[PDB]
Amino acid sequence: SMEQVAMELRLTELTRLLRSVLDQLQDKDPARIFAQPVSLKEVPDYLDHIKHPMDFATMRKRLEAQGYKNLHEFEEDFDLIIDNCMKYNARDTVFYRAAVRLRDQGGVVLRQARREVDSIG
Repeated sequence: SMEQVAMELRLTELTRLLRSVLDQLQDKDPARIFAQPVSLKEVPDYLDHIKHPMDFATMRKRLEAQGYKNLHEFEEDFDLIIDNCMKYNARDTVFYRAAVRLRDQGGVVLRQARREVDSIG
């Protein structure tokens, strides 16, 4: 149908916008701490601690399959990155501190993204 196409164009354009959002958030992680999944070879107990691992490469795979239906779903995954790190790692660590800085800096990006998603519809 023509409606299904129109819907698919909306999703494509959301995906375009979320790709730019993802790039902007990942720039706030210049150390690449959140770039890839925590290695279960190197942290073998990880899934005992963290039930829903997340990282920027995993988000990008979902994004490129157009697997984010709305900004809320995308934000859920970004918050997992931060929140997982802040639980597994102690406050005095470079990992925790990187997550705080990513959260703080990402907030600004996500605030305007929400306005754009509502604005463009």
